[PDB]
Amino acid sequence: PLAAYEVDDSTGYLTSDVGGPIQDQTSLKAGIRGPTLLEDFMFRQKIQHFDHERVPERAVHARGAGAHGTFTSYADWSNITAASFLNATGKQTPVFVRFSTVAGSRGSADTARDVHGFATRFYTDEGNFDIVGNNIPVFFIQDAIQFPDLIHSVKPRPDNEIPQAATAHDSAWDFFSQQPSTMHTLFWAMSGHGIPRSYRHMDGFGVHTFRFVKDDGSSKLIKWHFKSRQGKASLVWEEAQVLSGKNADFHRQDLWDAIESGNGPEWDVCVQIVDESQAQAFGFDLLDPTKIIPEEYAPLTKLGLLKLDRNPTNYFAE
Amino acid sequence: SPLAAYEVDDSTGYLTSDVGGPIQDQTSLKAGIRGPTLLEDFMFRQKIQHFDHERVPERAVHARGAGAHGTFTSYADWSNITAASFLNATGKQTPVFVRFSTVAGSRGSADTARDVHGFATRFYTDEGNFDIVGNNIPVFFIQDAIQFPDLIHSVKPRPDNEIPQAATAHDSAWDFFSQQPSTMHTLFWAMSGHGIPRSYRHMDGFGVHTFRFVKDDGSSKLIKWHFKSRQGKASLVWEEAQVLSGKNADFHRQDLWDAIESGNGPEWDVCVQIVDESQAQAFGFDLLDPTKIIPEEYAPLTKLGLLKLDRNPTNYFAETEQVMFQPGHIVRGIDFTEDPLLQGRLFSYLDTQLNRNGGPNFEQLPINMPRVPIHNNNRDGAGQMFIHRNKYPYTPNTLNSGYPRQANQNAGRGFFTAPGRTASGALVREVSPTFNDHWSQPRLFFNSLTPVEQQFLVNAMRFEISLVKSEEVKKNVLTQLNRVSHDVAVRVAAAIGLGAPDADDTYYHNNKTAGVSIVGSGPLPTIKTLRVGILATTSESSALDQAAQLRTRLEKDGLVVTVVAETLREGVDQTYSTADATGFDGVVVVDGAAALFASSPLFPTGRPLQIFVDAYRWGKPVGVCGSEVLDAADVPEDGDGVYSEESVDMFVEEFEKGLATFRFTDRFALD
Amino acid sequence: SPLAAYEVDDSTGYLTSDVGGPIQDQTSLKAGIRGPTLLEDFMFRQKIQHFDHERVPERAVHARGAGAHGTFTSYADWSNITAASFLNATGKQTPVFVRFSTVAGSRGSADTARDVHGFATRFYTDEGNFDIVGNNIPVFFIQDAIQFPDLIHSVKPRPDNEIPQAATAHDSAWDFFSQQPSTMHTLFWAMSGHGIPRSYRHMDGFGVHTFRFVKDDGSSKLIKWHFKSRQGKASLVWEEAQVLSGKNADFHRQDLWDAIESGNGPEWDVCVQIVDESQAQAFGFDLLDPTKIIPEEYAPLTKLGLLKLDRNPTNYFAETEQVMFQPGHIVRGIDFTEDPLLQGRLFSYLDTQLNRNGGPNFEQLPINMPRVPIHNNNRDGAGQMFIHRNKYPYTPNTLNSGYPRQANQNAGRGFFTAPGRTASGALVREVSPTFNDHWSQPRLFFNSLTPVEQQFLVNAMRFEISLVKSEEVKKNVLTQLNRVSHDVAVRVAAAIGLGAPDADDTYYHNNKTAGVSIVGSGPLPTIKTLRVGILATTSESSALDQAAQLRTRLEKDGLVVTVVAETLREGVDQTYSTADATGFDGVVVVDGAAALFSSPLFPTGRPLQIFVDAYRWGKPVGVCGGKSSEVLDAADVPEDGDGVYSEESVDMFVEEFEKGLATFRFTDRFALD
Ligand code: HDD
Ligand code: HDD
Ligand code: HDD
Ligand SMILES: [Ca+2]
Ligand SMILES: [Ca+2]
Ligand SMILES: [Ca+2]
Ligand SMILES: [Ca+2]
Ligand SMILES: [Ca+2]
Ligand SMILES: [Ca+2]
Repeated sequence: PLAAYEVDDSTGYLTSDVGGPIQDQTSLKAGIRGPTLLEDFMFRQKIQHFDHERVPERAVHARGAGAHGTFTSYADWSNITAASFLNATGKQTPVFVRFSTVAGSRGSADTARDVHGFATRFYTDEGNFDIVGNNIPVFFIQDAIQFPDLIHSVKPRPDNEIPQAATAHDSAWDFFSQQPSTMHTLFWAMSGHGIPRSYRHMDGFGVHTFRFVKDDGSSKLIKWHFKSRQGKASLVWEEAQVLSGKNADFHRQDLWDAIESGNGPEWDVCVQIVDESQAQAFGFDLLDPTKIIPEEYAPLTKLGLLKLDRNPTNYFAE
Repeated sequence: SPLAAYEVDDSTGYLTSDVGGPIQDQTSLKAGIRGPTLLEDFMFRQKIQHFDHERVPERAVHARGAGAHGTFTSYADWSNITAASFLNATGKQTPVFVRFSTVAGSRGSADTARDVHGFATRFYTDEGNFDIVGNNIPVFFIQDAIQFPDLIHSVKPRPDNEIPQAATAHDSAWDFFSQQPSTMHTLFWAMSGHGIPRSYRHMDGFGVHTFRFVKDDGSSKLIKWHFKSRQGKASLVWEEAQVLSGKNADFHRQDLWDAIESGNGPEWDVCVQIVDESQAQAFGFDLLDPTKIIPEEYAPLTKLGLLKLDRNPTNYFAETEQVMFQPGHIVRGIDFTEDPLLQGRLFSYLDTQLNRNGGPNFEQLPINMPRVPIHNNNRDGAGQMFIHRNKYPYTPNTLNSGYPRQANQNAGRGFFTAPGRTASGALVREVSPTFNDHWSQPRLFFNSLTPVEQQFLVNAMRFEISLVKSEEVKKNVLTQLNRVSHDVAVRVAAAIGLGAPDADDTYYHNNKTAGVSIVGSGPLPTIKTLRVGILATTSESSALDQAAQLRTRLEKDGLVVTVVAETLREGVDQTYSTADATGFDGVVVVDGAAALFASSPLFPTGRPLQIFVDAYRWGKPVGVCGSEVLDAADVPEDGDGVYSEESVDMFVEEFEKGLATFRFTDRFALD
Repeated sequence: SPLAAYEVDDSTGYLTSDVGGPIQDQTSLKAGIRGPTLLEDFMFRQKIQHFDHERVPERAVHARGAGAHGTFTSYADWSNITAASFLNATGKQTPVFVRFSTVAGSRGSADTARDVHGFATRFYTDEGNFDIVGNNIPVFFIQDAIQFPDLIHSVKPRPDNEIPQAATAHDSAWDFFSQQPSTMHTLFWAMSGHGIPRSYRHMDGFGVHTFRFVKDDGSSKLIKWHFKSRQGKASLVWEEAQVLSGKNADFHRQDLWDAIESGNGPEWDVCVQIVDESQAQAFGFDLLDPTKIIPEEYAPLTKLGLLKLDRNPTNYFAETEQVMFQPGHIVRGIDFTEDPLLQGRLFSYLDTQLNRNGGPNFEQLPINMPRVPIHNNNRDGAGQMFIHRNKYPYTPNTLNSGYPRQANQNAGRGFFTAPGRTASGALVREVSPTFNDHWSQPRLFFNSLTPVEQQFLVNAMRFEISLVKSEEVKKNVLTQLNRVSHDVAVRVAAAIGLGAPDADDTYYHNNKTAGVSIVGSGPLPTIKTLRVGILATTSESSALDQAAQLRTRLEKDGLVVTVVAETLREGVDQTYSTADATGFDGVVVVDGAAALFSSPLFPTGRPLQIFVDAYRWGKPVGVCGGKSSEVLDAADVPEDGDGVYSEESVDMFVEEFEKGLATFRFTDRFALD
């Protein structure tokens, strides 16, 4: 879907960024054993580019991997939402999804114990729509202003930057025990959901209650749940620890390989739908992101199919 | 110190904004108790904006690393060889900051990846900051700085999928090595135990390039920097390094932190080899070529002073992450050479700090500031922290009386280029033919390793090359290895089911050189800081008693003792669940714990025995204090570095000799 | 200086790099004396890299401006109306920094463009930095912050060619004003002399929005800030402003610099109008609407304290260019209101400093730092200058014993939102109907100007609208002007060859309000710093003697005297070649110089032109020495005219002339419709 921006270098002579044919293997020098010249523009443009290749990693979810795919609607959902990408049976919309851990930096291991991200972009015919979700349906904290507190406590201690990609240190458990809202997500992260077998074997959750709004202005409250068609599976902890050393790229490799072999992963994109009047009807507040609606109270409605079937061409760019 | 002036204490006080207004930061301002958040909540937005902008780009290479403060002390007045002020008096002390690192991995990757390692030292001298930006290996992969992006692209993850992290074990890296034969020398070093050092404290530092020492009289000599570890040389074994990468990605940074906190700050003798300008081509290779060492048999080391690291940072980001080294940070008494790798580095390190810092005033960060006054006409730029009084910042001026004054060889202790340096010839993009021997020195290095050390190197190559998918790349790799040693090519080929090319003896020889072997460098000069795991049990009071007796003795000898049992209690440091052989340099089982080595919901099946067995396999001293345990572990009682004594004092004595030996290499099979 | 700790002295010493290595910086390192420059020349590259990176983005608006340090002194303990610490005791002093500005022009545009002006004040209080980010006009063009990019795109240069600089005199601006009638009130102010103030010292400052004062007991009142100039109100005339833009683009920044250096630092009474919460809609308009003033007849000013600027910056870039104001810099005792213009500003000023500074640690620049300790869990970010000792920067913690502690109404002197504030109703993107009268107050303002002042305003509109190319836009402008005043529309239409639409009297009225007229504000309360040009000649020793005597007499009273002659010598400050009437507030010819009134030393007719321009622009003018007819006749200046002086006696001349300087402008010299 990004073909128009692709650059092919399978043929041709080396050029500068302004199209002048050049070389890039030997510096220009004052004599064969001489000092390098400032007028060597070939050197400086190449090294300046290299010197500036890096960008800041994401503040959270720095470690992750993505793929392209397609979403297909199962129905015309106009009777619950005006959303154009949901307005006809079989309607297809391109997607890009990125999966991730939360705490680790770039280069940390895929198989750290953590909450995982599941972020989906729908490139819809009425604008990009993102559902920026996790593999656990509830969050640690009840107010966004507390996010830097949570994240500072779980990330490495700031004097020595130890430990990488782990909640197994004093500050994280200090925060958890002082901020009891954290208990629900904590129990999830300490279950097998903290060490999924693959990105393909976990679900995605919007976490928050959102609204579906009809063209007539009426609204309903929803929760997003992307239900894996591959099943649910976890690693065991001792296995995850060994994998972190033997293959830090385990989840990104698993996803890459599944797509290359024609086994692109699939999810049913689902919602729980409830009335505005039920905001406090279930024994908790639907505005509270530490709570799930039990499925016994509100069943899942299947809206469409999410399939990832194409790997990126350039990881950095995409 | 700029660092002291900028320390901020938050041990008391009410929360404030960055402009000193007392505030709260725990609940958003809302229109009603269950209402939407207000745009006028400045407390929320200042806090979240800061958080949203916390990250800066990681270093383009050496992103993963850790640092410490210390001191350098000169052994003498070195005026006879250099004008450098920090070297001008016996006992002269200069503060330092050192950062150690890997090369290829991103900032959250494992310390115990196989890689070249950085060793960058800043001397905050009384005549300006002087940086020696070195590595733990004395030779570099390439001969011209313009090739650096090619090398680094090839070793970093493949750019479609960003796989694999922090590893040369992939097609692209070996494609580059096999097409660019200059890489052979550093490749052999990286495939030896030097690619997986036991700690930052158990590796040396090298400037790599030939530099110049310049006297006040203008004369110069050629030098190589070598920082020689006082802790000894030591490596991990590969399988141990792999497990460590998973069990403790922070192993080297933790080791350094802990050594400093315990008053065991690491030391190096800062040394040089010093040779005349006339010897640039006298040793059978070109001193401008960064792929070559000067064998110590040709030029001995002169010890200049002592480097000790003895203080940890207060804030990792502010100090370690933000330190911005440059070989362009040079001082009077030192000069560059025409090494084309060094020449291009000078450009890169000034430029790249713009990417990291986002603005041009990065030398104003406390960790980058000098410890002497700054007088220049640099002005403005984002993040300008100075208020300059001189309103006429141009030269020549009369309106500021000609200040600042020009400094040079004869004024103001100026830096000056060594005045004997010249250039002659065409302006060329050509490689000197004197750089063409890419294979003799790799062979010199290989010859200088012990038999088991040669096996480990062959095995590292077998491991990595077997993961290369391309048959063509693998064949090209054997072609290059064969030019160094036919035997290496044969032994590597055997693992990958290919035939080695016929011997090509052009560069073969039997010469050896001192000081490059880890295995051959003898026992460690100190065992302070080394880690002993005592495997005990809570089920026998006798076991805990035995462990406490061992601890008392071992700890007075400077060892870090961890008592392991099923559950924590007084005297027990670690559970079996969290323990691993990679956490110890030696393992002792107290004989009261024998039953554990024969199931529990408290640790994985067979964990106690696996710790002992792994430690044995990886060559560590292992013992039982107080037959059955050795039988279960299939460990021979009469084995070198296997201890069995009922007497604690006898055991401690023998085990401590084992720790100094460090690795019992007779436990590894040889071709 | 309040920023002395950050000052770097370079009055002695040898050149160093930024890391303290002594170096040189005058010749590049080359391979041979006629050879190519070497890459290893670190001296060259560090110097040129710094130079290459000196610039930062100019401010998105108010890019052209100048600042100074000073002190605020409270007149009382104001705890009866506000908890604010800087206002809590008689005589309490707080350091300030003020920046003044235009709005539309880029850096390097002229100070004397016709524009709204900024007046931004930082109080470095003992409870945090408090900024009042105000303008010299009390009302704003638009009623909702989301419209700001629309307003600013329309007044800034057309984006295909970037023309015209620093001017509303183009189609897009007048298109916007005519389509967005909220603009009328500020437009009338900008077209008055308030758009071309005589100096930053001769204008007032306004917070524009209604804010709240909040007591420690939680009760609140509604306030408007008004900084009233102790120097008086004064404007340029338009033609003079145009010439000044060319002859001295730095006129206002120079005037401020010089007033401070001479010990005439400018002063303002910092005042508020104070009204009850119940009066939000009591005055015939909504106090949440930033296009309305509270007439002083309804709510008098209370003087809170004295603002004096008395110290110039040491480094303009470091201090004036880098100062980053925010209405989010608020302190306990002050709160916001639901004015939708103010509400959106709060977002903009925090975000825009990321663009200017290139990183998130902009509050660490010396000019932005507070004068009290900072305790928080903000961290890292590019350019982090602090080394934080607390290794547990999260709340709630036990590992740092629960510090920093939360501050709020009841503990730690925390900021708190006024607790009486509420919201109710639908979540809406709708404009309150209470905001709908866009025309009554523009008419109130116009009615309050004197006849010649009304003429100047009409003439400013005639000038600008005549430059609008679109006839449809011009018609639309007349439609809006006509809703304020039929007479304004008729008089403007006359210059542009269109007919005014028929009177629409819906919003017409005859009401006036005090304190908005410049022309009617009376003589200046001080003439210190005002500029007198004495036109002399080197041809006659007597003329120079006259000029020296006059200089002595005028300087005694704090006037800034410039003696002009053909060439420089002792006692002569400026040549005729560099002299212009825009450089003076009054012009005196010494009668020994009468013959001057051609040479290779100045343009033909220059001496007379200075005198004639000064007269045309309304300034006091005169001839000292007793013989005046030759000069006055050559200038076509009547000898009996108001603000025209002639005396032999230097003492008697100066006494009369000084009354003229206080009158400042002789408005009888301007024709009326
Ligand atoms: C107030 C701050 C804040 C809060 C409360 C949250 N996040 Fe967030 N999140 C960020 C601030 C943030 C961020 C700093 O803005 C990031 C970093 C990179 C980015 O684009 O946004 C981010 C990244 C980020 C990503 C990575 C997207 C990617 O792959 O590029 C995911 C999946 C999430 N977050 C998911 C969540 C979920 C499911 C949350 C709770 C329901 C949540 N975040 C709360
Ligand atoms: C032409 C480019 C180039 C070349 C040929 C080299 N480097 Fe380099 N090096 C860089 C470009 C660079 C860089 C991109 O400029 C880095 C990234 C971060 C920084 O400050 O500089 C860097 C970082 C860097 C660091 C990390 C410093 C720290 O801890 O912050 C070390 C130790 C080295 N390098 C050492 C070497 C050695 C021993 C080399 C060969 C003798 C070498 N580099 C060649
Ligand atoms: C929503 C956007 C927005 C709106 C509605 C306003 N402004 Fe503003 N203002 C900015 C967005 C902004 C800004 C883009 O954020 C600037 C550019 C530089 C800066 O620091 O903030 C700015 C600068 C700025 C300055 C220059 C401060 C200095 O000297 O550095 C002054 C004096 C004002 N403004 C005054 C006002 C007044 C009196 C307004 C109406 C009552 C107003 N602004 C509305
Ligand atoms: Ca911790
Ligand atoms: Ca499980
Ligand atoms: Ca590859
Ligand atoms: Ca080894
Ligand atoms: Ca236009
Ligand atoms: Ca509050």
